[PDB]
Amino acid sequence: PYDVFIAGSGPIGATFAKLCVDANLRVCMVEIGAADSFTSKPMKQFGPGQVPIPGYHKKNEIEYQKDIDRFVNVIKGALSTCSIPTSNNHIATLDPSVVSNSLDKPFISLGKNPAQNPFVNLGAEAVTRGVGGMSTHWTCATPEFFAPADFNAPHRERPKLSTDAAEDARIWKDLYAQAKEIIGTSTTEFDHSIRHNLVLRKYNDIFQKENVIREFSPLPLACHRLTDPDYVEWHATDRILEELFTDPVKRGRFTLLTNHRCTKLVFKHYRPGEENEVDYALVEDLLPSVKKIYARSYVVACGAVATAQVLANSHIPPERDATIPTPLMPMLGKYITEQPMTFCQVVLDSSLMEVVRNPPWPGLDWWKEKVARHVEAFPNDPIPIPFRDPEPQVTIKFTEEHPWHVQIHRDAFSYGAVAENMDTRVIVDYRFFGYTEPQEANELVFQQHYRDAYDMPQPTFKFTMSQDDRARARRMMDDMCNIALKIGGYLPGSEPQFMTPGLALHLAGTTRCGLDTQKTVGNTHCKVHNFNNLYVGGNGVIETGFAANPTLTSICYAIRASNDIIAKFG
Amino acid sequence: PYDVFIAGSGPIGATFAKLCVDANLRVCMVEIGAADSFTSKPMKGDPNAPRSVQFGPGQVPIPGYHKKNEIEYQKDIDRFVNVIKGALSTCSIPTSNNHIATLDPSVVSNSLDKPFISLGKNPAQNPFVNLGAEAVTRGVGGMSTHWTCATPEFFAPADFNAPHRERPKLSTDAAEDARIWKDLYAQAKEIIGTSTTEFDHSIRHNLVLRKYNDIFQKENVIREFSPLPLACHRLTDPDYVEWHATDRILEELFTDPVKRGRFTLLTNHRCTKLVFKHYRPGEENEVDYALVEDLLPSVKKIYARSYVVACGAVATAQVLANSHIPPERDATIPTPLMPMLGKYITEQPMTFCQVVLDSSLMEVVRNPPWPGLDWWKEKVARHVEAFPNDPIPIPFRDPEPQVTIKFTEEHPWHVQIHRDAFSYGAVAENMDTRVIVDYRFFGYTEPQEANELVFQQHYRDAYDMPQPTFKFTMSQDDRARARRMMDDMCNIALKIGGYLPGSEPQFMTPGLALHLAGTTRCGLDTQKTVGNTHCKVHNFNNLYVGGNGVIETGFAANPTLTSICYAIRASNDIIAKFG
Amino acid sequence: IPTSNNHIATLDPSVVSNSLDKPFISLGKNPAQNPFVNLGAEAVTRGVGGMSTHWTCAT
Amino acid sequence: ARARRMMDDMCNIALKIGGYLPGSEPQFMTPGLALHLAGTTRCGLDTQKTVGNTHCKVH
Ligand SMILES: *Cc1cc2c(cc1C)Nc1c([nH]c(=O)[nH]c1=O)N2C[C@H](O)[C@H](O)[C@H](O)COP(=O)(O)OP(=O)(O)OC[C@H]1O[C@@H](n2cnc3c(N)ncnc32)[C@H](O)[C@@H]1O
Ligand SMILES: *Cc1cc2c(cc1C)Nc1c([nH]c(=O)[nH]c1=O)N2C[C@H](O)[C@H](O)[C@H](O)COP(=O)(O)OP(=O)(O)OC[C@H]1O[C@@H](n2cnc3c(N)ncnc32)[C@H](O)[C@@H]1O
Ligand SMILES: *Cc1cc2c(cc1C)Nc1c([nH]c(=O)[nH]c1=O)N2C[C@H](O)[C@H](O)[C@H](O)COP(=O)(O)OP(=O)(O)OC[C@H]1O[C@@H](n2cnc3c(N)ncnc32)[C@H](O)[C@@H]1O
Ligand SMILES: OC[C@H]1O[C@@H](O)[C@H](O)[C@@H](F)[C@@H]1O
Ligand SMILES: OC[C@H]1O[C@@H](O)[C@H](O)[C@@H](F)[C@@H]1O
Ligand SMILES: OC[C@H]1O[C@@H](O)[C@H](O)[C@@H](F)[C@@H]1O
Ligand SMILES: [Mn+2]
Ligand SMILES: [Mn+2]
Ligand SMILES: [Mn+2]
Ligand SMILES: [Mn+2]
Repeated sequence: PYDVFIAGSGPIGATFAKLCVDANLRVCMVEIGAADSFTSKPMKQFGPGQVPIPGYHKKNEIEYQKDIDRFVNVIKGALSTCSIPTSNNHIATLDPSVVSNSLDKPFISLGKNPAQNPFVNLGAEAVTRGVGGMSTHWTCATPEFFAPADFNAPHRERPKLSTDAAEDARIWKDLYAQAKEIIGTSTTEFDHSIRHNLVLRKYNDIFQKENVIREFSPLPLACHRLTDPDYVEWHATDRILEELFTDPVKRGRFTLLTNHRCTKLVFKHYRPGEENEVDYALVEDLLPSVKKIYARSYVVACGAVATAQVLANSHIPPERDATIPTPLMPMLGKYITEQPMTFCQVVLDSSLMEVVRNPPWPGLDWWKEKVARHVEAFPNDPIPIPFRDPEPQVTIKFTEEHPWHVQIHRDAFSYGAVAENMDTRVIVDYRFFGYTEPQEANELVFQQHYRDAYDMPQPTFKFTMSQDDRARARRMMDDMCNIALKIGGYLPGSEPQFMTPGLALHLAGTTRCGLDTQKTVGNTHCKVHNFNNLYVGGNGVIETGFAANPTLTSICYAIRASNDIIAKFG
Repeated sequence: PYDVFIAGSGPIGATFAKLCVDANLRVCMVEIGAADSFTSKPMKGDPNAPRSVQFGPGQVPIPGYHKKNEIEYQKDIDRFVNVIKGALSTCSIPTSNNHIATLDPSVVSNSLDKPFISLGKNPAQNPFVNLGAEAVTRGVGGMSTHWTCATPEFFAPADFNAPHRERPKLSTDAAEDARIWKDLYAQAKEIIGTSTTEFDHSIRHNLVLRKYNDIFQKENVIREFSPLPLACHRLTDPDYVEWHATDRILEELFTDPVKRGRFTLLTNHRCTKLVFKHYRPGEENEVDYALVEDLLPSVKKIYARSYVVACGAVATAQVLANSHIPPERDATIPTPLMPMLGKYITEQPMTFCQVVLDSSLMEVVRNPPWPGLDWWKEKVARHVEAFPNDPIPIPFRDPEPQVTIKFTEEHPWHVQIHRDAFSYGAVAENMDTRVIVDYRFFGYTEPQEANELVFQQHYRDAYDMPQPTFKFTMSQDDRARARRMMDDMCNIALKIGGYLPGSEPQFMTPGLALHLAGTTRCGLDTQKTVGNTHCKVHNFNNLYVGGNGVIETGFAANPTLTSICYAIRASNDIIAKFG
Repeated sequence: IPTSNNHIATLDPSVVSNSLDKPFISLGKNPAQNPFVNLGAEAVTRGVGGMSTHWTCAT
Repeated sequence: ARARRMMDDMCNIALKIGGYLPGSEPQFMTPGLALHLAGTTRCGLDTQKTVGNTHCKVH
């Protein structure tokens, strides 16, 4: 038997694999999707003594470094919508002899969820299936979560790991330091971008003179600029898995089964509230069947929706709208949280081009030389910013006084048609993410009689944000308009707007882990209550309402859980 | 050093690689793009192989795999349109200076006399003579990693001196030409893995094929409907298909250690230009070396006994144009060493529509009239039992139709009646996908000298190669055929269904077929060709071309299979001369 | 209303078309108007009452 | 400069009582849409810079 079985090969599952292998444990990881993105590294380019490493970021391919607007297509092709409501719309202009729906015989459409109420849905919530999970397309933003000065403040982003405030703080500090190294967070990789510096420095100058000061800083990113500074390597699961492929000793302790579905775990017994154990994982090989995989410990790291889906499916030992009850894990799927998001784009003020030509800040000879050079080579370009200058990567850290997360940047995930007519150097994006309070009645439940395309129980969302959440969302939209208009004016088609619920993909709380046993699925080590050898990972473990991007904080938890596993099962 | 240098790793370059390595020659292939789509196969002779798991020890990754083979896309095929749009880089986009009236008046703006300057728009391009949807894919396997896999033969008329033919002449003797093509086509179908039977137990395919033959067998002009030949095979789990791509061609160059030893594939390596022994027109000449650039974080000379440019129809001409510069702002690169380079280009006008199947055909699905269709009745019975309330009795996941009408000179176009991963508008949110059927009719254009691809001296693409510009105007005869084709499509479509809102009969943008041909055209008439019928470039003993750019005729059918035939023919010349 | 000469890529190839050098002549467009210095939505109403037969009546 | 201030004021004021209706988010309209074109026959005290006097008699 393996020492550790892991379902899922995203960055969290990879963290478990890496840490467990480094501690001399034998690990078997199942991934339901395909290894579809690779780099290569030499053994301790895809020819001789080099080894192929999957879970590489798709954006690292030179074609997307050159024509970055093409990458929206990658992301749209990677995302599979979780819950799509049925509908029965009349199509008036059909040819009258063709197949048609009617009031009494609607179409029955493969893939839709008849149980979903569209008014309580997270309609843009989605999943990516493949080695690396969502990390093969993500934006790589890795902020820390906010912790208030007072450990008993009414709200915090950063969960509590201890009732002892000073220990909690020291533990998080080092965890965040470790998770930064695992994923390779940096704040300096745009420090020689004109656009980045223009936006950062102008905003700080403006907000120093405003009646309420706001601090702008570089968005921390999991990436590194390459020796040819036109290119950036964005980090993904390949960085975490690397030595499991390139070190022959580690490679010998790691098995990765791709196109394998973890269908469910089978338990010693099905009695709620008594000590229990996983007996085996039931796994199906999806290519052209069923395997029991035995290990001493089991980790479900399938992302926020699918981790709960696996655990719900496991309640079934081996009215049409009935859901699977989950009394062995009563808090499964409860208290779920997602982030409201507002968006707009602006075109920079024409007066800022004078700033580009004559910047007032010291230490900027590098910028002066890039502008002078471009100006001399393209005297008729109305924009003096060099052609390939990187986009801005600016944030304002969450505070309780302005309790949302701000990104002022350019993202590969566009939301409508490129502006054919505007030059891309002068466009800036704003995404502002809010938080939702965890509430028991906000839920992810799984259908007994409808299944997804991979024959797993269909997820259904029952999400309604609170009055306080709505009041903050109004303030956030007001903040975005005010901030955006300081440096530019709205680009047509990207005026200030809310996006579809779920579109942030930051769903959390579906397998919530914390100190309060009766309201969580697992403890602070992510061990599921009453199971001696079952652990969860991913954003689903995060029990607080937060606004910042969660993956770094999720990796902290993966570290913790791996060390518990090592402690117990090494 | 190397016996053969190959620029390009699409299915044509791969064909040269496979055949040459099979003949014990040492091959170096450069590919400007990345290996980005893989499968894994056991490595022959590796102690791990018998028990191995995909992408484990001792399997080897094989690039150029079809992206549509991921189960994600076999289950959600409408998502694949995004893969296709992600893979296509448009060749020539005209500049424009449109006024945006609703900009905030404080922001950066274009003006009449100070337009924005965009990298990679082409100021030299006249939009009215463009192939504005012509595009390329840079990656291992080229476009074969997303293609639709249709592999028909080209039409050869009964009379060898008929005015028009799809299939080019390889000999002046009619009988030798026919024998040559018969052997090449057999070999090309085995290389790519063509089959006509992979949809034979789809209700939708069978419905569409049988109905149309029943209708047109009765009409006073008979039209014959047949399965579209497809480079694919259905898997032992019939819910999946393995679509074929360059991985099938290269497989043994990665799984066989003896072959792997003779093959080197350098990815993110641009062939910038070939450098010639000399630069005098009309004189015997040869390639000295290939100038290659590693584009990853440099400039290297690669020597071989023979050189193959298989970079697709546009890029092959681009590499050869740029090789004219040894080591008025709208001036193009003259190409006097290869005077027919980029002349006589052809492309396929295309009409498109979709229909919804007639309600009356659902009764045919429940009670097919044709004898011996027990398999169909069984599938339908299973579905109606599981989903008695479903108005559509076709089973979920029944495969799409895959039907064609072979080109004939009486109706001189290529028909596909199918469902294609390349959707052109928004998916139909309200209509069930089981009852939708697509129609793509492709015409041909006559080769004319004045139709050309040229390359800009002062403008470059994103990979620092000379910018392509098209000067393309179809002929009067090409236009009259296009109208007849549109008319035929409307007539044929409406026999089994009605147009789906949003996909009513329409022409598509010039270039969308991506069947550009004739840019390095090869044939018997030396004076009007870039290469001979072995695709050896005139006046160079050691330079060959491949791809759809070699095809010298006006054709309507999908060209890949015929391009493979030329690759075999050319490889054999290489092997006989240099191996 | 400024003149324009935009290419329509998807016309049926047998139909009447503009070209680079032979644009349509569209009566009532203004060849002298620079679009970037226009008041493009400026308009008149001809009829008894002029604009007062549709205006919002804010005074 | 005044138009940017005005856009900001509009966003601030609108959000005090409601939220933007999809499709009618804050935007500038095409110049001339107000139909409040003026000064084409300007009347005033300064004879050298007007068309008419303060009684609108043409000079
Ligand atoms: C798509 C996306 C995602 C993110 C960004 C932008 C875009 C468009 N931006 C972003 C994000 N997060 C950040 O913190 N900062 C950024 O700037 N994105 C989200 C981020 O990508 C996720 O938070 C992260 O991957 C979460 O990692 P994880 O917990 O490992 O989960 P994944 O979803 O990545 O991978 C899970 C994995 O398990 C597989 N699976 C699912 N079900 C099964 C079963 N039954 N058996 C076996 N395997 C299963 C999935 O296929 C998947 O690979
Ligand atoms: C995209 C597309 C393509 C086709 C269909 C559908 C779609 C959406 N469907 C289809 C086609 N063909 C048919 O016969 N039947 C169908 O059902 N499609 C076209 C087909 O895909 C092409 O005909 C075929 O690949 C051509 O093969 P090729 O001649 O080998 O050319 P490629 O373009 O595939 O690959 C060339 C290759 O060379 C590289 N390159 C370009 N420039 C350079 C330089 N300078 N140095 C090195 N390498 C270079 C490319 O990047 C590319 O990989
Ligand atoms: C169309 C409209 C206009 C107004 C608002 C809403 C809408 C959509 N709302 C509005 C406006 N004005 C306000 O102060 N507040 C409101 O809430 N609108 C504009 C207002 O409607 C005009 O300012 C007003 O009519 C102007 O009055 P006018 O100076 O009398 O000019 P008109 O354009 O109304 O009438 C001129 C008139 O003369 C005719 N004409 C033009 N050329 C000739 C020649 N050569 N020969 C003879 N007659 C001529 C016209 O045809 C017209 O009827
Ligand atoms: O929609 C794109 C956004 O998606 C979110 O998942 C990311 O965390 C942001 F960084 C990103 O801007
Ligand atoms: O545009 C998609 C079409 O493009 C062409 O490249 C293919 O040959 C067709 F089979 C396909 O239907
Ligand atoms: O566009 C309608 C607007 O146009 C103007 O002509 C009027 O003065 C405004 F009151 C009215 O709301
Ligand atoms: Mn929400
Ligand atoms: Mn710890
Ligand atoms: Mn611990
Ligand atoms: Mn054409």
